[PDB]
Parts: sequence; C-alpha cells; structure tokens
Amino acid sequence: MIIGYARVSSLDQNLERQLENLKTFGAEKIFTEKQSGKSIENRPILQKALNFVEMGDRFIVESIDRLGRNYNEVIHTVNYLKDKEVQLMITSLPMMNEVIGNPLLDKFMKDLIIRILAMVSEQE
Amino acid sequence: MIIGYARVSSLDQNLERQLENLKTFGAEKIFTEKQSGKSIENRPILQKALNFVEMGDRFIVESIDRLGRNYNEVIHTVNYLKDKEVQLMITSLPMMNEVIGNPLLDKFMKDLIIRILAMVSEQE
Amino acid sequence: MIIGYARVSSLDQNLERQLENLKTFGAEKIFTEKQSGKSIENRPILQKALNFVEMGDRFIVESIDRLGRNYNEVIHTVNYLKDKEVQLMITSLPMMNEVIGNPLLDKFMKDLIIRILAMVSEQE
Amino acid sequence: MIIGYARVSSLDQNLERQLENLKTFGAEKIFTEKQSGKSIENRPILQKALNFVEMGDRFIVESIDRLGRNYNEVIHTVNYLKDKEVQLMITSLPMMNEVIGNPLLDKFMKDLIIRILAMVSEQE
Repeated sequence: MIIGYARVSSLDQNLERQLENLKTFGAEKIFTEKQSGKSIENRPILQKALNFVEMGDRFIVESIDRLGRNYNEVIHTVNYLKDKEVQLMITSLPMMNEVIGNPLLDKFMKDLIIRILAMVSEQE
Repeated sequence: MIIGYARVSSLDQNLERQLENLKTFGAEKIFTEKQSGKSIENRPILQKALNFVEMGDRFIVESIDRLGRNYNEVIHTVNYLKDKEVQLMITSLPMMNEVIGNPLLDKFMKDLIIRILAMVSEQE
Repeated sequence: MIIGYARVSSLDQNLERQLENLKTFGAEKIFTEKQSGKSIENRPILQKALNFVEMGDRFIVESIDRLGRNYNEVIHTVNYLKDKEVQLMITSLPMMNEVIGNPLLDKFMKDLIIRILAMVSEQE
Repeated sequence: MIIGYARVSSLDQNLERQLENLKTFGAEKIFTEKQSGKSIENRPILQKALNFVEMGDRFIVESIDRLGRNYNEVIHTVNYLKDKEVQLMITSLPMMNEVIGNPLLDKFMKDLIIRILAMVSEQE
C-alpha cells in the first residue's frame, strides 16, 4: 500500500499543494498533521503513520523536512522505515529510489542522499 | 555524435566487458587507454577524446572511476565538457541525463552525487 | 586586499552586526547593499564589488545567503570568483579555506558545503 | 589515554610499519590483531580494544580499512565509540577538531567522510 504523510506548522502554508503532490505519486491514505517539525516526541499523527505502514508498503512525503527539522531524528525515522522494510519516497526528489551501482554502493549512496536532505532540513 | 572513453590499468581487468558496454550504449568511436586514472597528465588518449568531441556531442564512460581517480581533475574534466557543451553520459548512471520531479532539487542532488562518486573514485 | 559584501533586505535586520563581523575578519572596504538576494540583475552594488576584486584579493561575506538566495546565481558567482582567482571567505565558516592536504577536507568538502548552503539559501 | 588498534590479514603485510605509525601519533597501548576485516564476530582483539577505552580516551587507527572492511560494522563501531564518548582518530586523516565551524555541518561532514571510507574499505 502507498501511504502519505503531510505536515504544516500553520494554516498559512499551502497544505492543498502538499496533498496534491502526495496524490500525484499515488498515496491512497494520507495522514495530515498540524505541528512543528522540531520534534518527533510531540507528533502523534506521524507516529500513527509509522505504526500503520507494514513490510512492502511505500511511505511518501513531499520533502524530508515534513518528517522533521532535526537531522538526528529524521535519520532515526528513516532507519525505522528501513528496518520495517517500508520504502521511503520523496515527491520532490523521485530520483532517490533509483539504484546506484552494486548493493554496497547503492545503500551507501542512499545513506548519503538522506543525510544531505536531513542536513538541509535542519540547516534551513 | 556519441564518443566513448574506455580505461583499464591492465588488460587483466576485462576491458572487453567495458568496451561492449560502451558499444551497447551507442558509442560510435571508443578511445581506449591503458593507464592509471590518477592523472590526466600522462593520459594522451583521454586528451585526444576530449579534443575530439564538440558542441552537441555525447561523451560516454561506464563509470566515473574510468574517467579518473582524482577528484580535482575529474571535476575539472566534467566542467570542461559542460563548458564545451558536450553531454557527459555515464552508462551505469542513466539518471544524469534525465530531469525528474522538481528540476532544481534534481539537478542539485545529481551534482552532489557526481562529486561523491569522483571522490569515491580517488579514495579507491 | 580583503573586500566585504554586506546585504540586507530590510533596515530592521541587524546590518550593523553584519558590518562589524566583516570588519573583524579584516575587510578593508565593505560594499553594502539594501536589496533582496533573489536576483543578481537588480544588485549593482554586488556587481561593483565583484568588479572591484582582482586576482589575489579575498572576497568576504558573513554567510552564503548574503551573497544570494538563488542557487544557480550563487554558484555562478562562486565560479566567477574562482576563475578570477579571488578567494571566497565566509566568516561564519572560517575553517573552510584552511588547506589540509586531502581532497576529503579540502576541495570536496568546500564544493559540497558551498552547494548545500546555496540550495538552503534559496529554499528557505 | 590514547589507544591504538592495528590489524593485518596476513604477515605478508607490513605490520611493523602500521605499529610505528600508531606510536608516532602517540598511542600508549596498541591492540594488535591478525585477522580479516570482513567481520567483527571473529575479532576478539578489536572487541577488547573497544571494551578497554573509556570516556575521554582516544581510539586510533592508521586508516578505516584497518578498523574493518564491512560498512555496516564499521558504522556500528564508530557509533559505539561516539556513545561511549571516545574520540576516534584516523592518523591518515585526523578530524578531531571542527573542520568547518558549525556543529550540524561538522557532524554531517564527519559522518559523510566516515561513510565514504567505510564503503571503500568493504568494496576493496
């Protein structure tokens, strides 16, 4: 199943654009949250989305900053999905899921791509 | 036109497999060099290949490490090709000649990936 | 010599602090501009600054976002300075230009960090 | 205290030189192992070195490949040292201080470099 997670910190932001982007990549169920990205500890709706997905599912966000504004916490969340065998897709960067080289190079490059995006998220 | 550059340190390194790979991806002429990738200074065949290509041409390699094992020189070579309006194609990285998703973020990440691979190539 | 560029979009930003920081890092003249970082085309003072510096000089900014909030244009400006043989220093990242003797901590690191911060400046 | 870990897979490799390298960088005690770097499961001497070091100590290797030729396990080992508040130093690339001048950027860059070195080590 393809699942989306949407987040805005306030209603001023274009939530509808975000929802439309998730739909474009085939999100069948979308969990929508109005909260800051500062912490994962204060986001029950993200926690429901993460508990909802199962092995073989796809978990989609518009950008990694929707998951969180904290590098460490974003990495922890991506690791959770990785462990659960749930594919992460980022609509603003659909290139990320393409295979680069052998299984070693690919996992390493994916690690770096996520870390680059997570770093950008916090740096902003 | 599509022009290939192939490189091995020794004929033990299955150059056949590399050549037939460039042949598969459309290389009309392949410049083949038996030399270390550490330096461009002792690679006259690379120099000849770079001299040969012009605006509108395609310059193809199997992987970044074939082009070289020297971050500074490989990036200089990538920039030379960009300036000369010759498209660099990497047969193991067909994503580089594509624009998917947000065109800006796509270009940004693909740029960093090229740099990471050039660095990995020197480190190896 | 050491030349600074300072920019604010509004006089309610801390322009004095920015100028004080550039002075501390040895700027002998500071070209000061009140304008958006979105475009170089409407920023004659940045252009004056770039025209002023010559081979051997140092061009300093407090942060990459002062130079611009346009990824392509910041990279272009960075590449312009490089090609003019003018060293770019970012006062908030003072350790960047120290030569270690290994690409991992020199050109590779600089390229990566500059590009990340340029993207961050636009996406913010 | 400064502790070294030295490893060779065979006595064909210059073990004496690796030891002298660690002593040069001030290792007071060196844990020396003759074994493949493929796995941590058959490397009791590495486990002893990791168990030996305490908060405030420094753990040194000549290069990451000495520590291991297993991306996952090297990362795990480096994470273990981090949590123990034991400083890792690679004599061929000392990175104990800040390399940029910003805590997020420094953490990111160090993580990225370690990953490059750990990946290459396994690929070799």
